[PDB]
Amino acid sequence: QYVRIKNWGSGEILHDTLHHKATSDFTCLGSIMNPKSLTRGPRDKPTPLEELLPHAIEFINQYYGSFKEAKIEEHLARLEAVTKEIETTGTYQLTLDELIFATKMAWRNAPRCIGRIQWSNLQVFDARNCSTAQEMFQHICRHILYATNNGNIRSAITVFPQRSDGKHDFRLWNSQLIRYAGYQMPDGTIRGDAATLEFTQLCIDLGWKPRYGRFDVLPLVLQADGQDPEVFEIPPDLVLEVTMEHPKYEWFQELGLKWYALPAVANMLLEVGGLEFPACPFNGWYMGTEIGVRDFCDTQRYNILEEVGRRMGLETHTLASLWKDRAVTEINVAVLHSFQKQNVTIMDHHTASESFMKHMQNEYRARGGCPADWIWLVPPVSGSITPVFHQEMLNYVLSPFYYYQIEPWKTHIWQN
Amino acid sequence: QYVRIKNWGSGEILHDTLHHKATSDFTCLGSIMNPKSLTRGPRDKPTPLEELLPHAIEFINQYYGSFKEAKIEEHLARLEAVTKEIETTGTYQLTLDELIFATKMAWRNAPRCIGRIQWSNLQVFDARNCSTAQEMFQHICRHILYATNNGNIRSAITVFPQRSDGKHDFRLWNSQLIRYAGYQMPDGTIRGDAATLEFTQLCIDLGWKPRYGRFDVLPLVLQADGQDPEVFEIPPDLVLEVTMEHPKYEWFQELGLKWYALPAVANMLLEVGGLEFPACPFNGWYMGTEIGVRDFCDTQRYNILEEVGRRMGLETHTLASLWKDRAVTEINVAVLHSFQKQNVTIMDHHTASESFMKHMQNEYRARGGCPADWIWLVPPVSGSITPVFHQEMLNYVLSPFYYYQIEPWKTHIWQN
Ligand code: HEM
Ligand code: HEM
Ligand SMILES: CCOC(=O)N1CCC(Nc2cc(C)ccn2)CC1
Ligand SMILES: CCOC(=O)N1CCC(Nc2cc(C)ccn2)CC1
Ligand SMILES: C[C@H](O)[C@H](O)[C@H]1CNc2nc(N)[nH]c(=O)c2N1
Ligand SMILES: C[C@H](O)[C@H](O)[C@H]1CNc2nc(N)[nH]c(=O)c2N1
Ligand SMILES: [Zn+2]
Repeated sequence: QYVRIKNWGSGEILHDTLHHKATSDFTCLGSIMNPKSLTRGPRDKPTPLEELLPHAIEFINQYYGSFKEAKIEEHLARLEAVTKEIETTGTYQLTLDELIFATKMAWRNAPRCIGRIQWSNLQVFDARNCSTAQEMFQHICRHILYATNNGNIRSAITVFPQRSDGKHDFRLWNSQLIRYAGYQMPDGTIRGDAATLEFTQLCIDLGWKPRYGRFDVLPLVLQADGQDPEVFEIPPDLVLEVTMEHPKYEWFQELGLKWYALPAVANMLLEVGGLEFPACPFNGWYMGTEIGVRDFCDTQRYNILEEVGRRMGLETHTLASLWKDRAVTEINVAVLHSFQKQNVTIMDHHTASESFMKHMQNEYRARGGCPADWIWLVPPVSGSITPVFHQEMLNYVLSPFYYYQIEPWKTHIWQN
Repeated sequence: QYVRIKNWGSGEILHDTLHHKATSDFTCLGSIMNPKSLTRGPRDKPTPLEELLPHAIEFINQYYGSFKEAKIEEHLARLEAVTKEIETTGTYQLTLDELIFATKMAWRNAPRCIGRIQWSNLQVFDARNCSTAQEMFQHICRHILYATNNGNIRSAITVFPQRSDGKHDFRLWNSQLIRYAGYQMPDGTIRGDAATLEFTQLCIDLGWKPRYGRFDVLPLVLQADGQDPEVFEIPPDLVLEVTMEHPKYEWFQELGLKWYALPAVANMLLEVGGLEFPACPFNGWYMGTEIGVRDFCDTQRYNILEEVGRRMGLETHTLASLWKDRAVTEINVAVLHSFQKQNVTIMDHHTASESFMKHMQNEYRARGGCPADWIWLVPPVSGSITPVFHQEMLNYVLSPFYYYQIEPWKTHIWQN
């Protein structure tokens, strides 16, 4: 009937019934980063009608089933219209309102997202009429400008044309809209973001000119209508960055660190009512730890931990001194302080965690559940200090949903 | 053939084949604290021979199969001897060496234990001849004394009589050998460990005299041969405690905090070759965060976070200031500093994490796998700063294994 869920801090009990609406096979492989169950791969043929129609009906029912006061007539009319469109065209087009509803629901259904309390606040850019890479670039620039909003970050998503036969997919090869390059220097050292070494080389191979800087914004690698990807530099005027300063340590700015203000996932696929949108970049605003802990402290990223430790005069040669804990916290403080001082939206991980708890509470009350991946929801630092750490959660895949995809360079058939 | 596992920090890839030897049904319910798959409940009848014999053979094969130079003759002889013992008695007795091997393997197979690099270093106390509660108490006192070793903590396990028909189970009702009481005071405030309020009341109901202190060591509630549980106060001379001091903040000792040196799990069940040992308390040494973060900072425990924040002069009314991160770290420092100064064994979470990574590496090389529960292995603070956070892991149940049990007070049939 339902799965019992407990919060080991408050003792509160919740009953999950929403998981019954979960889809296909899932994964215990809970700590796997990219499992097949969260990935929706490529196709070389259209979606079978016997599969598409049932999913379409289900979605249309969910949509009309979300209104406070039902519109029975339109409901049946839409069901009929969709069926006919599927029989006569082999697929169907969502109405703008249906699409907007789908993007918000997919967000609402993202298990790894801690900011879902904001799920109903999302700007949707309809680019389903897009046809060329140049046009893709223009839509993306518009999105970046709208979302950045001079520091007052706004959540948005741009929806490109849905997959047809799988041979004309629109795809952004970048993992994020804004990301820094990584270079293997002559002296053997790595400059910039070490995690983007390969993609940076790809951009260079495609004609992009390397600048060999520590923070060079990568170009957009856009694939339109299944054609070979084209490279487009992002106009620097559209990239807002925050220079890192510490409220007490004057020497922190000496590190010469900075980061972009816009966190945007560029390579996921939106699944809705049987349809698949391979290109749908979206953004929210940053949670401090993403930059302060992952970008700056991951060893395979900018890895500034030891340097900050020395500057603080800590015993960086004695793990037990907990110098790493002291350093990472001052870095997190620098990040929050800098974004705040420069009037750029950002939320600390404690506030975000409490924010998600309220949302989870609202969700179980509203629809009896909230798909959640504990492993991704607990912040990278101060785990049990946040309420989410003590909350049991159920992870499942609903629909609409945002899926991972197989890296395009691994499946793309080049024209030349 | 094998499951691919990746470390997102080093990029290293591992192949898991050991999971094939996993047992019954498991649980995505990865973040559930006490799932049925990790629990081995009570019985009212002996283990069916058709089930017991196969498990017994399997274990005996594993045992003789662990020697560098095989002893084929003894192997077959033991297999024969066990079968005959099962046919003639309905069960069988493990040899001392088999038991020792079983306890270490169960530890080796504990997915939620970060200290498994020490798996082969374990003292085993054979109390399978035990018959009364008083004798249980004596064995437990011997264990506590041996393990504490004046501060130089030694890992040990005491094995009581195996389950026969399920009506004569030996059980320690306590969750841990050493734990502090919790009291609901007249003015409505809670004194001591809030998480033990119920168990404390149980002890009081059984005759134990409450002292109403902040750190009153709870008595042992021992069930022998299926009889009603008897209460035994632990001789104070056997309980080593560490008074909490901070290396810089003189005011920290003013908090009047202390904690016990011995971390001992008292209520789990050891499963081996078809046999079940409902009473087998074991101990290792503490990892700093258990006390510094969970005991002292969990809101439903001693909850000292805010008080420490004020004393540090932090902005405890502004979450974004990250005052909680600063406070918890100084508390962790106090814990490590105090244990060290008082010459009591303890390991910080960074060293422990690296320790486990080395172990995991050894395990995949030695037997192609290492059952691991990421959710329990990543420390409660500084998650991604530790290497374990970036390591994909596979969680499965092997045999021998340490299982949870249904709380005894929920299934016990009182004589009076
Ligand atoms: C409003 C502010 C928002 C905040 C603060 C927030 C925060 C986060 C954080 C911290 C992560 C973890 C990223 C990582 O560790 O790589 C995440 C993941 C995710 N977010 Fe949100 N989010 C917000 C808005 C959005 C929006 C607008 C959408 C979609 C419409 C969304 C969709 C997702 C998805 C699908 C993931 C998983 C990404 C992956 O698996 O790599 N988020 N979010
Ligand atoms: C040598 C030092 C050891 C260290 C530092 C270590 C550390 C830990 C830690 C930190 C936990 C988490 C406890 C919690 O969060 O409640 C744990 C759990 C566990 N440990 Fe170890 N351990 C050690 C020795 C042992 C020994 C000797 C055994 C058994 C023979 C063992 C069996 C387990 C088991 C079964 C669990 C899971 C307990 C549960 O699920 O509640 N450990 N250990
Ligand atoms: C390692 C580079 O990481 C990133 O560029 N990002 C980190 C991962 C991802 N974060 C996000 C995404 C969203 C949509 C909202 C808040 N935070 C996008 C930005
Ligand atoms: C909340 C009370 O917690 C405890 O008494 N403990 C915390 C949980 C458990 N920790 C352990 C157990 C072992 C065997 C080794 C190291 N650490 C036993 C001690
Ligand atoms: C192996 C493990 O799945 C990996 O390190 C995880 C842990 N939790 C995470 N949580 C978030 N939010 N983002 C991440 O990239 C990761 N990576
Ligand atoms: C809900 C969740 O399972 C619970 O809070 C967990 C998280 N990780 C843990 N990890 C350890 N080591 N010990 C714990 O008690 C817990 N509790
Ligand atoms: Zn699972």
